Amino acid sequence: RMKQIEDKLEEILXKLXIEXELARIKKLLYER
Amino acid sequence: RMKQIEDKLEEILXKLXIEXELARIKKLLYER
Amino acid sequence: RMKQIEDKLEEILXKLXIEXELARIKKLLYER
Amino acid sequence: RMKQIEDKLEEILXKLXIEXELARIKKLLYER
Repeated sequence: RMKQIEDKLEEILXKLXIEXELARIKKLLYER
Repeated sequence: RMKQIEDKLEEILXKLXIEXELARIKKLLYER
Repeated sequence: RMKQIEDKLEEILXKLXIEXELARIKKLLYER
Repeated sequence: RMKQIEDKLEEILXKLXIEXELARIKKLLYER
């Protein structure tokens, strides 16, 4: 169970590569 | 404490559906 | 310690109200 | 497992400094 919690944290820390998206959104804004 | 931690992790992985706003922001930028 | 972990999850789930910011960023884009 | 979980939570609360991109996105939008 403690392992499963660790796994879910690793998936969130996966999910937060959001910060890919934000870099791309920033680039689009510089151009437009 | 373990059950409450598991509950919070699932709610965070809820909160990250952020991916609503970001999808809309990306669409708006494609169109501009 | 398990309590401290729960506390940090609650702070992150604080931090993610990011999704305030994203709603505001979306609104600015609709206007510009 | 407890130490590794604590390590991941601090790294996530690192990853959320996202608040780089979002600050820049907000500034760009104010100027447009």
